Parts: sequence; structure tokens; C-alpha cells
Amino acid sequence: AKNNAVAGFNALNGVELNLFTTDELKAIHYATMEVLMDPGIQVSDPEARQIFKENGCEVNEKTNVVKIPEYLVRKALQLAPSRFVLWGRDKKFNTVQECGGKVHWTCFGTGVKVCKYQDGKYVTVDSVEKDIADIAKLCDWAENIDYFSLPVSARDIAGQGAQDVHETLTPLANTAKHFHHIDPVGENVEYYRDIVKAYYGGDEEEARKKPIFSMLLCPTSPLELSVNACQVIIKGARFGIPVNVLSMAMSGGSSPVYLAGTLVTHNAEVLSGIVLAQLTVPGAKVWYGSSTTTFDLKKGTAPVGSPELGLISAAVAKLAQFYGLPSYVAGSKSDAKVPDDQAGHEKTMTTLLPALAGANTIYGAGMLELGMTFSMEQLVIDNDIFSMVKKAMQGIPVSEETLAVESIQKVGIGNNFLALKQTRQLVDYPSNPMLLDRHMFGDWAAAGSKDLATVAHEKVEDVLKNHQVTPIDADIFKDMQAIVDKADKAFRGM
Amino acid sequence: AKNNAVAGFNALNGVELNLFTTDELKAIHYATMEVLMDPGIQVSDPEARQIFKENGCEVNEKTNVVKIPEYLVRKALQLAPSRFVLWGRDKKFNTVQECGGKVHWTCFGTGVKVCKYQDGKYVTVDSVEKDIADIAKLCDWAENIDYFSLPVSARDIAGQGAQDVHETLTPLANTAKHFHHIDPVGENVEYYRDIVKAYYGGDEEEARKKPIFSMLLCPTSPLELSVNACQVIIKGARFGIPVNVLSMAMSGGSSPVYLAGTLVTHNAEVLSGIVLAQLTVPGAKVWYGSSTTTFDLKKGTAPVGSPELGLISAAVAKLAQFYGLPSYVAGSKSDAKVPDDQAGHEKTMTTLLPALAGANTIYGAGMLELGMTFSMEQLVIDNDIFSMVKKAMQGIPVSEETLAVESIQKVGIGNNFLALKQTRQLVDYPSNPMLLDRHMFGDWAAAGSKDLATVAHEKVEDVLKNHQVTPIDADIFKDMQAIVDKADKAFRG
Amino acid sequence: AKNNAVAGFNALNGVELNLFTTDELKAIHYATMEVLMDPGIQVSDPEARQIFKENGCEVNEKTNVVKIPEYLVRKALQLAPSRFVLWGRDKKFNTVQECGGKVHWTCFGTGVKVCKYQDGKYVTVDSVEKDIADIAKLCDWAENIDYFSLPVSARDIAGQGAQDVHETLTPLANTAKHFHHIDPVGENVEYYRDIVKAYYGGDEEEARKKPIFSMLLCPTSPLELSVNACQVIIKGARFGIPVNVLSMAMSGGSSPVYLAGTLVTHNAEVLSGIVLAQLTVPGAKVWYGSSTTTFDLKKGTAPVGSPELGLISAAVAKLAQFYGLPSYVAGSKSDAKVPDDQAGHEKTMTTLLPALAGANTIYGAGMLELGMTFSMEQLVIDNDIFSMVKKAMQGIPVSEETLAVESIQKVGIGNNFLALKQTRQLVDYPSNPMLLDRHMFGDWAAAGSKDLATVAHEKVEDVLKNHQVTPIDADIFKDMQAIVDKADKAFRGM
Amino acid sequence: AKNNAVAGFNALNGVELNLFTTDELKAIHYATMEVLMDPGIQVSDPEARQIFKENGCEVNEKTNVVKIPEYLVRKALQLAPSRFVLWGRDKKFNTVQECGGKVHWTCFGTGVKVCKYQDGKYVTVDSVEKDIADIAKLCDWAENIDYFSLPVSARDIAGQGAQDVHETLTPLANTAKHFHHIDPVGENVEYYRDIVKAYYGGDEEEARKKPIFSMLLCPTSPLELSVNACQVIIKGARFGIPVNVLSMAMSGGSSPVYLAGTLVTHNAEVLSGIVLAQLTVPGAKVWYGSSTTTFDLKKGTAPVGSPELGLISAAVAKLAQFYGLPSYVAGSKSDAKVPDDQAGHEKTMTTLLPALAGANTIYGAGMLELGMTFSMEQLVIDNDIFSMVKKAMQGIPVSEETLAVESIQKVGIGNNFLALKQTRQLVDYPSNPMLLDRHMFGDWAAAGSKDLATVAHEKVEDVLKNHQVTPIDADIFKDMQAIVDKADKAFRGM
Ligand code: NA
Ligand code: NA
Ligand code: NA
Ligand code: NA
Repeated sequence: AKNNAVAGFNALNGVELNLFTTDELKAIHYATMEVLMDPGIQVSDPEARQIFKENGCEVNEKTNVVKIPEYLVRKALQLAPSRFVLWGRDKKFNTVQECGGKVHWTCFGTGVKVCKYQDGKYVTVDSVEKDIADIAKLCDWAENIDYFSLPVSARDIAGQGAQDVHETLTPLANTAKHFHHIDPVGENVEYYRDIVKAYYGGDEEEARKKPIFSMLLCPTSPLELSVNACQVIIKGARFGIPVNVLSMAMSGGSSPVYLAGTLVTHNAEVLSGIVLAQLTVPGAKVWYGSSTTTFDLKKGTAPVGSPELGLISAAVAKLAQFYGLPSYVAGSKSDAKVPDDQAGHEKTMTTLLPALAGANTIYGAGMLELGMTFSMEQLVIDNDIFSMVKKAMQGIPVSEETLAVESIQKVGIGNNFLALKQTRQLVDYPSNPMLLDRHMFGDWAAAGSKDLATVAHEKVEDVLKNHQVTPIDADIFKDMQAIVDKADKAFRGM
Repeated sequence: AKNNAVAGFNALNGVELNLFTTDELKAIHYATMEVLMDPGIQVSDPEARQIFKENGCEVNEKTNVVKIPEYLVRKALQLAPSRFVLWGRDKKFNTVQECGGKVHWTCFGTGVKVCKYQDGKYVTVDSVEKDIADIAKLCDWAENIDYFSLPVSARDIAGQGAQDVHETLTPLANTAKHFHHIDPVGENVEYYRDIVKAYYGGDEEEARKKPIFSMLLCPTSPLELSVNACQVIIKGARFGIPVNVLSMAMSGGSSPVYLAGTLVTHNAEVLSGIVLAQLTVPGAKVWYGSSTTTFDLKKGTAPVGSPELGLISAAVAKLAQFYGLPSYVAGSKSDAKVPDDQAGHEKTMTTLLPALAGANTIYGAGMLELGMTFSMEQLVIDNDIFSMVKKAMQGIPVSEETLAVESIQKVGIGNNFLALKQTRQLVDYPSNPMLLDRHMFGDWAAAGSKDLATVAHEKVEDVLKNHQVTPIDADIFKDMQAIVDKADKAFRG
Repeated sequence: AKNNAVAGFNALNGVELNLFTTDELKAIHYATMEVLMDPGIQVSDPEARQIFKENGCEVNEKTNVVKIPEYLVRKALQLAPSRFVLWGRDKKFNTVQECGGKVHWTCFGTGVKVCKYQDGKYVTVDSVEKDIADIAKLCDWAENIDYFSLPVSARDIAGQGAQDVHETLTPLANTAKHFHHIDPVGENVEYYRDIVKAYYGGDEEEARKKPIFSMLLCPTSPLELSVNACQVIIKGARFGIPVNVLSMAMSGGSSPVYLAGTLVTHNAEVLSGIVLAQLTVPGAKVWYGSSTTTFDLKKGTAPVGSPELGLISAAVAKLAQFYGLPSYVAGSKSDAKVPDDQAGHEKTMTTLLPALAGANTIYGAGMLELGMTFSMEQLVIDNDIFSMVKKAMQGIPVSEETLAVESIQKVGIGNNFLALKQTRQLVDYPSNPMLLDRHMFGDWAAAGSKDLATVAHEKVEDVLKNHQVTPIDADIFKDMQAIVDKADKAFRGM
Repeated sequence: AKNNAVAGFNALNGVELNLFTTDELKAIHYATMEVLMDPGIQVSDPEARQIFKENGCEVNEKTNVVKIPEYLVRKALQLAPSRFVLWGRDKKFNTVQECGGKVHWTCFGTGVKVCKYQDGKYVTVDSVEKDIADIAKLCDWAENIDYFSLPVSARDIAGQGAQDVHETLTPLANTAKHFHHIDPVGENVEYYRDIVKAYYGGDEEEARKKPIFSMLLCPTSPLELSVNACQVIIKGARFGIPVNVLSMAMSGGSSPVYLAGTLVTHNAEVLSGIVLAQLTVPGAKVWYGSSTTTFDLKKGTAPVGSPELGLISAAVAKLAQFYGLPSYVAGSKSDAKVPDDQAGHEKTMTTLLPALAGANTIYGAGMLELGMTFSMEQLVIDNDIFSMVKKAMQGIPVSEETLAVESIQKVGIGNNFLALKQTRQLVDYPSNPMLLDRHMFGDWAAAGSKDLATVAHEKVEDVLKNHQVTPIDADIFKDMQAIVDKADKAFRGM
């Protein structure tokens, strides 16, 4: 009968996107190891500078300049786990972060304005702790949004209390998907530790095992570690909070105009963060990350929706895969000041590259205005664009079955597979976009001839008006909120 | 001193995107052959059937089903030139089509409706012959549209005259660039040949030694070769005109719901058309094309701005590089009825994949509404998109200079490169979009707060109102004009 | 949430076995190419010598020695179909023979003796057409036997008529699988053509489009094309019958002691056949075959159960894949004069190697005594072996599901997977040997303490007295049976 | 003239068997570093448990559940040697165990029954310390048996004396080949260390330098480390006694039905044991071993003669080579009760797969009845198979001399090589089995139509009587024999 015995067969599952060779990967490494020694990094916080020294570095106390020897970069890289798991309040939302090409998406972070609908026209308005609750609710419904990252700032809590300890409980409550705090504060890290230890009722061990709060720090480009960042890392490590050491460098700005040199300036900064982490607590969960892009040597902005942002995040991932770490990179971002043709493009352009390259986590969903405004319409739109990607990422499955030769034959010359059994079993196999319109001119017209913004906007309302977000336990919540009030109290007592 | 010597070094220039492995490529191939022997392929054209029979196929004269032996696919593929040049009336538009990754873009083709303006809004009219004379004018200006493919059908010529011969002189007339005729007629291929022999002054050599015109054809899925097709090929071969054998299958409709299967069906049809071409005139200029997409088993239509399409065009571009022929795949399309947020995503998703796979020619620029409308506005957007795509395909160039180690050092800790000499030199290195906005909310708002559609629209006007298209010779034009006239004459006959 | 998106992942399905680098392959080819020009092969038949001569072959008529130019070796290898399919009378037995590693099995062909059981022990007596009938029925049951190949000879028809023609109708009659004739006779090739054509109701189109018969010739080692072999090709190619150009060299005998060298001699012999096949009729179905083995300079016999046999088939298989042709090779062959311990080892040693190598068709199933005797018992035992192989060929399927991390987890430390949901969905996943006894000592002895030999013998009997075979149509059989007679009478007429 | 200058050339020496890609290794790895953290590994022994905690391991003191951080796996591995040597009392038996594909064989261990010749038939009688004596004498002779591994138990010592110590000196005196103790005891490791120090005469460095004693232990599936096992690792590690950290999972019982998943469990277990040994003593010679098999939920037992076992070992050998350590896998085992066809087959299946993948040590020779009985006949047989296995691993040597185009010509069309020089010189080159019969039928019948089993029985007999085992210096044996006494004496003091 038909064969069912085959010899070794080499296959390709999904889509492979190559940006470097080892000889090239290594060069980028060497150049960074050089830069790490001259000039080195400016580590402002003294405690961190202390840890660096103890472990073998060369710290210049008058200029706060540390020189990291490759052997530490090496050692650091051996301590770090190649994988850890982000937890949610609903285990179903858990998300894994592991050295590989297993792609996950998260929303933008962190904007200051919100693109809400006013009198017929969408209006850019200043964000507030409440806007955060709405986004959080929305992203709790968006499937492709694995976990939540602080979308906008609680500006209205500015000089009022612990805005940062605020941007913690709000998210944890308006969603059950893991929370990634983009704006942490080195001195208030204990507050996050507490708020979580609170969720798991006074039990710390549990909050270390099932962490629901992770944070992001930023090496100040070029070649500097802010005191805020040093404490975020150190506290992040010791307590058990995953730490994303993401970078924001700009070709022609804080790093070379060339993409390659830029990567170096980035690698150096991010690697010094990761090093500082493992020297504090070996096995500290870390993220080799980046949001680096290029400086528009003209317009006067940080274009975050251009191929460069895409290529770099793409590359950053490949570098993370090379170092054995999980990647969190900029992706699905746009410089469009509105959800129009451009927006859709730049979003698709900056996400597909990093995804095919295997970015363990791409952030930018729902963002607009080069990271200034956050649009909920743009989000659900992006959240759909990802589904398309996840299909494309399916690439081409070549098997005797998928080849379907008999199938081709049964149908014969000049017929259709419509009736056929197989065709019916694969009704869902094809990509079925939630918001994209695949209708005739009639169907569409006889439905309002609405553009995607509108189609999406109508979706924004619906979700908000009915999505069901698993709420935090009655008492537990008041325990957590306790730490927030204590944080505001502490704060006002200048 | 500084080093200036290096041993063996393996580099990666560009962005390498992979879909298959050899073992898998072979697999696809066998299915394609295993199918080429059963059921086979229906060849309605009796002259074709003879050509096939003449070489060793099993031409069942009563059903027309030809059966092609792998060895004939082997000789076919060893005859078809791996590369051939396209010529625009303007030498500076020449476009090399060669088995490999050298990618090029060409506008969409060929719809029946145009998305133009009216009263503050865009409206869907029905294509005409004055439209083609404009689409051609724009594409002549569009710097990422290497050559011209028929945009929309000159409807005001149906039953009036030879719509095709009209659809030939009009384009060639309104664009120095090359012309790829989407809907040519097998019985009039000689008309075209002559319209060209004219431009060159009755010199059928300069007409061969400089194809300023090429054509397309689509085997009828699944596994059929329409009569018009076989003649477009046979004549195209005989006259020495570049023929593009593009498939039109639809997973879940005319081909297996699966892609691998769909590729087999596509491979089957496209190849046969290639074998038929070669057996006609060894060395005939052919293409391994495809517009194959998936039938939306949930909307009762053919989504062509979907990731499904993207993957198919990209896969075809590989099967193309595999056998050894130039590719022409369906990319940069969208099922969006309006140049909105969707247009971007869809256009980008579908153009990217083939662009990165190495499609030798990607077409669909300007399209909209699954392929019924041609927005002059989207065309320009897509053209600015292609530009961005290009910077992308440059990936990361890792060299001792691009790594800029010394640069990082002269600037050092906490400073900028704005000053740096090297940086002042690379001012035109970073991607610079023509339409895409990258300003602040302020700057942009004080512009009118124009969305890309509106902005892309004002660009069209500017182009149509001021683009100087290199005009055909005065007489030369009147000569060709006649070929169209005589053609229309015979028509009314 | 749970990951459902991954990029470029290279995987290995099944088990891969390598024998050569492309350089060694090419090298072997180069020897072969030169050996064809010097000394060249001896084409005993004039018709073929002519055919060769016409396409540009230096043909010395005084010695019949033909020299083949590389470009012809090339032309032919490009003319031979990469794939063709064997047809059984039951479309549910059809077997695909196509370049690659799609492994298939067939019984041995063809011994002169039959090893049966008489007075308690095993008795090796001479075969008779009846035996052929019994083997045919037996194999029509065995799953792993894709198709049937003339197992033994009708030594009783010897002298009474044309045995080879009887050797055609009997097999085609006792089994509805495909029939591969190991002993065709060049002059009678037409008799086969008709029995088949007869079967199809005279329609030759159907006989050519659905070959129910195929045959194998043999280059005469070292470097000779016997007329018998020449006619089989020329006539096979013309009629439309799959021809198997299989070599039978012997290291230390008709080829060097080394194996690399024996492969050259073989390669030279086999290709010369294909050159003929294609030059006769372009596109003729062909098989790159071998059963070459090493000679045991010590024992004076050419062992066909030695590792060298296995090594050689494996190599030939690869050589076929190199030239783009389907392969037919030895394997699953033993030298032991009875189904004992030796038997099982040699069977495996020679079937395992060629199999993991991708041989398109392994033949030798149910054979004993250096290819002299056919063992009804060893055929079922072997058949089951082919199963344990098909399983082994699955190797390790590594996917998110196979890794089944959750599975290991839900079960947890110090527990059993016994009553776990997934375990019960894979109840039939493991290898389930039909003969090989996998019972405790107890359960076995309480079943007669039967060794594999006897246990087999019993399932042999059951299969014969109980297996049904799709009979050929009454009307048709007499038509074919008539072709047999028109040949027997004509044989006697001398 | 004749060339003797050739540019770069890629060659494949032997046969290569693949199973995973790197992406797939990384995959299997992560799942092990995922499991190694959750659930974790239960360490029964507190002394070892302390060692884990000491080195940053999170111990759940109450449940005894140790969570091993990936970095401890990485560090453990960096410490472990990539090679070490096994010594025999006879310098000529020294066996190297090194990361790579250098294959070696050792007898099965450790059954409790000896298949011996009763009244004309084979009987399964319970073993005794004496059995070990002879089995040791047998193996000593078997050239394809690198070193000896306690095959049967000194059953007649249970509840009478220090059995395991009897299972030490006994093997050691009845063979000069290295002895691997399959079942050592955590509280007697010191007796062994002393006994060895005795052979060398006080010099412990000699005992460290030339270990003539190694020992194995088995983690408890799934995810457990019995008290005894832990002590084995620790003591062996501290004394400089190699230690085989061999796992014994069962697909469908203690590990996922799938093999990928099972391997993951195998990995977690076998690694933890490696991590322990290392943390206890950096540089402790160890083994990444396994005998994990499948479990026919049907037959009611775990068959160690199935293709599953075959694949598993192979898979484990690769993993072993992946991590840089030596392998000790199960192979050359059978489920058959009597040495019949099944034996010879199942043995070649389980032994060939690992030999090819390149197991650094394969063990299962001389075994039958799913690991219950130890056949002395099957032993001499398996050993002779390994010879055929060894030839097979020679694959095809492609070279100017091996291709031998001159030789092919020197002989020419239709003439043999038997008379040729190159042939008479290579008379020893082909595989020459000791028991596999390659005689024609006639010669065989004369020999008395003896199967392989009995011809094997006659060989065992011939060996047990006449093979001489090197005498341990009489005096030294006294010293050694003495320490075994102190082992018994002490034993009765409880
Ligand atoms: Na694939
Ligand atoms: Na590059
Ligand atoms: Na696999
Ligand atoms: Na070799």
C-alpha cells in the first residue's frame, strides 16, 4: 500500500529570517567587549559601583566610570536563566519568555496622551490613572496581547503621591494578564514587592515563584547607568522581579549612524545592565531588550515606525538568541499621528521583521505619534494584525498530507475542492481576521462603507462595555491598596 | 598600526528569508510530476496539443488531456533562459529579470474600476482608456515601479474595437517604461508584435534585441490550458516576446485548502505552460509567475491582502529560484475598499514576504478592493512603501567601518554624533520617506492635520499636473496608431 | 497566554544515516565514468550494441565491447523518470517507487529450495510451482510486504514447458499485490506483456498506465550485459514495464575486496543498463538496483547476511538518491540454514542499514541459506521485524506536544503517567509486535514455552488456511491461462 | 605521472546517525531546565540536600524538593571531565570513556537467573555468587567485552553477609577487566575503596589514578533521588570512583508516552545526579547514562528489546555528546526467553542504533527475559554480533586505493580477483564471524545441522574449561579477601 516508512528528512517549520553569520555576530561582540573597556560605562549609583568592583571591575571613583572585563560579561551570561515565566492573576494568561523564537506581543509603554473620540473627531488628550484602567481592560480582552505593559502615565497623580506605586495597583486590578511596569522607581521597588506579596497573602516565596509584576529600566545612552536604573536592577534581582534591561539609543544621535555600530553601543549598555544584575543575585531573571531606533537627521524626531526600528529589534533578537537570553524589543510602532494608511503600514513593517526574526516579546501595540499618544482603536487593530502574522509565521508545512496529491487527483482536472471532505475539516485552517474587511463592494457598502478606524472604533466601545476582567479578591485588594496609600502618605511627607 | 588584513570571513548581505529545505523542495516537485502524469493537463489548443504530442506526451485526442513526462520538464527548464532584460523606450528604465533575488515592483493589473475623486470624497467609476493614459503617467514617475503592467481595462472599447490593441498603444504611449500586457489576445499577438516593430522603424531585430513589450497569461486552474493561453505562449515564443506564465489557483477552491498542495497545483500548471513555451522555441523568454491565493472559506471571496497570499508568492519565488527561472508574484495587494489603516497592513504584509524571499518582480501596487479598483492614491503610497522596504532589505551590513568602534569612542560617554564628521556625511543614509509623516503633533497639525490618504492624494495631482513623460516620435507614433486603426477595422468586420 | 507563535525552526523527522560526503560521491562517480571508457562494458546482444553505437558509443564489434561516454550516462540519468508507481490488482496495494528515502519491502527472489517443517524438524526440499502459490498467498496477507516478487522457482515445470511464463501467471493469481519477476526470459518478455494486457481486457493503454507486472535483469559482473539482460531492458523499455537493473557483484571476486571499489564496479554495470533503457525508449521506468555483497575469501561462499551486504545496499541507496533514481536493493537477508538466533541478527543487520539509508525497496524477506532457501516462517518473522523498523524510523519527534512539559508536570514528582488522559489517547502509539513475545517468563511457558520459530510457524498455518485473496476474474484467468498454454506448447515445439 | 597532490577534501569516516538538530537539542534542554525548576527534584538524602542549598539551590526542606537553577547545570557541566579512563588489572583491558562516538560494550546487569544446560535443555535457575565467578571468566575472554558489569546477584549471600561486597571481590578476581558494580551500597562505598586500595597495596593515588572499580546508581522515576543513590554519588565522587548516573524511566509509566517528553524526564534526573556529584567534588569522573525504556501498557511490562529502547539510547548518546559527557546506554538487550530468532533480532535492533549514534558504552550482552536471565550462550553470541557491528561502523572508506580503478582494470571484463595480489593481501579485510554460519548447506548438515544456540553452547563450554584468567597476586587477594570478611562480620552485627 502507501508507504509509511521514511528515512531522515530535514524540514523547516515556520519562517527563518537571517540577519547575521557567526563571524558577524562575533564581531559585534568583540567591538562591544572593546567598548566595555574603553571608555566603559558611567555607573552613577554607588552601591552598584561597589558590586562591580568587588567582582573584578575597574571603577574610577572620581568619574563614576566602570570598565567591565569580558570575563565578567561571560560569567554574567552564564548565571542568567535562559528562561522564566510571566504569571498572571488568571494562569490562562501566563506567558513564557525563553531564549528562542517563540514570539509574544505586549502593548505600548509608556505614553502620556490618549486618542479618545470627541465631537466627531478623535482628540489627543492628556493621560490619567483612569485612562490606564480602560487600556488595561481592553488589553485584557485582546488575545494577541499576552501581557500588559504600562500604556500611559497617571499624570494626574503627579506631585500628589506615589504615581509609580499607583501605576502598579491600577494595572494589577484592571486586568489579569501579567504586568510589566515601564516606569519603576528604584526607591519604591519594595512597594511593588509588597503589593505582590499582598496578592499572595503575606507569602513571599509564592510571589517569587509566580511573579505577576516585572519591570523595565533604561541604560542612559550613550554608555551610562542611571541611579534609578541601578536600583531597579539590584532590587529587581534580590527580590525576584524579572528585569528588562532595554535600551534607547539613536543612530546619528547617541550611537553611530550605522546600524552595526549602533548595535554595539546598545549591546554594551544592555550587557552592563545584565552584568550588574547577575553580580547582585546569580540566576536573576533578565531580558536582553531594546527600543533603540534612528534619529531623523532632518524632521527632528525619533522615527519609531521605520524599517530601522524594525531591523534593529530584529537584530537585537538575533543577538539575544546568540547570548542565550529572552528578548523584549520594540515592534508594531508608528509615527503616524492618526489610525490611517501609514499607521497600518509602519505597524506591520516594524512587527513582521522582529517576529520572523523571533522576538520573544514585541511591544508597541496600540501606540501612535512616535510613542506619544495611545489609541484604543489602533490597539485592537494591531491586535488583529498580529493574528495575520501568527498565520504567516506558519510559513509552509510540507508533508505528504499537506502536499495533498490524492486530493488534487480526486478533484481531477477542472473542478473544485468545495464539496470534498478534507476541505470541510479545514474550515478554520485559513486566516480569519477579526477586523479586516474581505467583502464585496456591496456587503461593505450595505454595511456602512466604514474605514477600519470606524470599524475598529465600534469595537473599542463594545469591548469596554462588556468584557469581563477577573477581579482581585475582595479583601486581598484592600491589602494591596493599603501599600498604595502608605506609598502616597510616605510621599506627601516630603 | 590599525589592521588592514583579514582571513576567510562569511558574511550575510541583505535579509535572508527561508521557507523550504532541499528535501522539501524535492517533495513538492515529485507531487508536481506525479500529478503531471495523472490526471495530467487539459490543452484545448490543437496546435499546442500537437507540439506536446510531437515531443512525447500522451495526448488523448478525445479529451485533450496531455500527460507530460518529467524528462520534458527537465529539457524545458534547461532551455528557458535564466535571465533576460526588459526594455523601456527610455534605456534608463531597463529592468533585469534574472533568476535570483534581484527584486523589482510593477503596478497592479488588471482591474475594471478606478478610485478617483468627485465631491470632497473618492468614488468608484468604471475604467476607460483615458484612465490607462494616466495610470501610465503616474507609474512613469513612480520610482519603484520598474516597469508598467496594465492597470485597468479600457471598457469604452469593448465591442467598439480591439480593446487589447488599444490597451497596447495607449500604455506604450503614456510611459517610456516597459509594458507588461496583462490581458492580451492570442489572435492579436501579431498586432502587438507589429505595433512594436513600428517603434523601432520596421526593424524586427531591435524589437527582439529590445523587448519594450511583454505579456501575461494564466493557465486555467485546476490543470487546464485555455486556448487563448496556448496561443499567447506559442506566438510569444515564436515572436520572441517575453511571456509570463502566472497561475491563478485558489486553495479550497481550485487547489487543496493546504498551501503545500496549492503549490503543487500551481507548479503543475505553471510548468506545463513553460514546457509548451520552450518546446515551441527553445530559449523563449519565460517567467514562473503566480497570483495564487486562498479562497476565504468564511466570506465567499478571494482575500488577496491576506498573509496566505504573502506566503504563496514568497514560496513561488523560491520554487522559481529552485528550478532556475525569473519570478513574477502577486505582492503588495489588499482587499481594502479604501486607502485606510487596513490598506497599509495588507499592502505591507503581502509585499514584504516576496520582497524578502527574492521575488524578481512584485505586482499589485495601486490595487484596492480585492482587485476591482486601482486607487492612484494608493499607488503612490505603495511606491513610498516599497522605498521603506528597500532600506529594510539592506538588513545589517557588518564591516569594520559600519561597526564604528572608534566612532563610539571619540564621542565617548554621554554625548552625541550630530557633530561627528562621519555622521554629517551620512545624512542621506537613513530611510527618508516621501509621504510617511515623521513630524511632531504640532508641525503636522499646522499642516492641516492631513492623513496619508489626503496627503498621498495631493501628491497625485502634483504628478499628473507636472510630470513630463518622454513622448514617442511624432511619425513613429502615427505609424503604430495605424496598427491600432487597422486592428479596429478588422474588428468591425 | 500560552505561546502559539514560533519562527524558523529546523527539525529532523525520522532517522538520517550518512555514508558519503558530496566529494566522495563525486569521486566514486568519476571512477565509474572512466571505467566505462576503459575497459568498457561487454554488450553481448547485437541489438543493444547497435543502439549504443548509434548514440555515439565506441563499439568494437570484434569483442562486443562498448565504451560509454559520460554525456550519455548523463543524458539517460536525465531521461529516467524520478518516480513511477507499481500497481497491484487491488489499487489498495499500489506502491510508489520514487527517488528518496520512502522505504518499502518485498519478499526475497528467488530461491531454488523451500525450508518447511516435516517430522518435527525443518526440512529443506526443492521448490515447486505449488510453493510459489503458497508464498504468494502468505505475502498477500503480510502488511509490510508492499509487493510480491517471484520467491521460488517452478522447478517442476522445467522441461514440461516455459517455466518463466508459469512463474508469471501463478504469482499474479495467488496474490493481488504487484508482481516483480526476478527470472524473466528476454525472448519471452512478450508473453508477460500479453498476460497483463489480457488481464486488462486487451486494453494495452491500461496495461501501460497501470503496470501489474515489473521485472528485474542483471548485469553480469564484472562488466558484462548478457543478451538475456539486454532483451529484458530493450523489451521492457519498449513494452512499458518497470525494469530493475540490479547488480550482483562480489567483493574479492568480480570486484575489489574494498567496498568503495565494489561500488564502482556495480555503478558501472548498473548505469550501462539505464543508458540502454533510456536510449531505447526515452523515459523508460528504471530501478537503480544492487544485491552485490562481499565474498568470504575464507569460507569460499559469498555471505549475504554479513554487515558488508547491509553496508553496500545502504551505499547503493544513497547512490540512487545521488542520481535521482528509485532504488531496489538486498537487505533482510540471512545466511543461517534455519530460522535461529543467527537468522534474526543477520536479517536486522542487513535490513536496518539499508532502511535508515532510504533504500526505495528492500528485498529478501523470508529467506535463508545464503539466498538458496525460502522460509515461510522467516517471512512472517521478518514481516513483523519490518514493523519494529518502521517504528525505529520515526526517531524522535520533537515538538511542544511531544516534549509534553505540562504532562510531566501535572503528574509531578514520584507518580505514574498510567491513568493520565494523554496516555490513553496513545494506547496504540507504541510498537506492538505481532510475533515477538514480550511477556513475563510465567505467561510465556504457560503457552508452551514456544520460541519465535514455532510461534511463527503457527501463524503461517493460520494465514494460509484462513487468508482470502481477491481472485482474478474467471473469464480473465482463462484468457491469461491461455497465454500460458500458447507458450508451453510453443516451448515444446522447440 | 601519477598524482599525489590533492586540494581540500571532505570525507566521512564510518557511518553517521543523526536524530536532532541543534534547535531540537536546545528544545529538549529548556524543557529540562523548566522541569528542573518546577516541579523539581526530590532528594531523600539530607547530606546531599545540604550540598544543593549550599550552592544556591532552593531546598524545600519539609518536602525535600530541590529546585536546580539552570546555572548550576551549566557550572556542573563545565566542571565535569569530558573524558576519563577505566582500568583493568590487565593494562591491556583499559577502556577509555570519552565524549564522542568511541563505542564500547559491556555485559548486561544485573539479573537474578542463569540460563544453564539441564537435562538436554536450558533451565532458568536462580543465581549465586559462584555464577558471577564463571560469567566473569567468560566475559574476560570475550574480546568485544571491554569491561565487566555485575551480571547476576550473589543471591546466596542475602541476609548472611555483605552481598554487594561479595559482588565486588568476586568479579575482580574472576576477570582482569574493569568492573562496573551495577548495585553498590551507599554505606559500603568505603569497603570498595578499601578493597581497591588493597589491590594496589595501600597506594590510594594508584587507586585514584587507575580505578579498576566504577559503580552505577539509578535516579527514581520520576524526579527523585533515593538516599542510597545520593550517597553513591557523594562517596564515589569523594573517593575518585567513577559513577554512572543512569536513569530508568518508562514511557507511559513514569515518563510521558512520547519519547521527546521521556527524554526530558531522563535529562532532569540524570542531570541532577551529575550536578550533585560535581558540587560535591569538582572534576568527579561521571557518566550521562540511561536505560530508560518504553512500556507496552499492553504486554504488562517494559520491553528492553523494542525499537523504543533502541531509539532512546541513541537519543541519549547524542544528548550525552551534546553536553560534553560520556554515555552509558542500554543496548544489546532482548525480551525473548530463549535465544531464538527474536533474540538475535531484538539484540541487533537495540545494539545497532546506539552503536551508530555512538554510545560510549553499550550494555546488555548476554541478557534475555526482559533483563531477568543471563544467558552464557547469548553472551558469546551477542559478542560475535558486535564484531559484525564493528565492521558495519567502518562504513565505506572512499579513497584512491579503496576505489581501486587500476585493480578493476588489471582484472578486466569477466575475470575474477581471487587470484589477484591486492586480493590475496586483503584476505583478512572482510567480516569474519566466529559463530555465524556462512558454510553452504552441505557443510552445515555435516556439522550436525546445529543451530546458532547450541554452537554457542559448545563454545561457552569450550571457554569455561580452558580460558585462563590472570591470577590476582595470591598475597594481595588475601588482603582483599580480608576486607570482605570485615564486611560480613560487621553485617552480622545488626
Ligand atoms: Na515548512
Ligand atoms: Na548583513
Ligand atoms: Na525528530
Ligand atoms: Na567513508
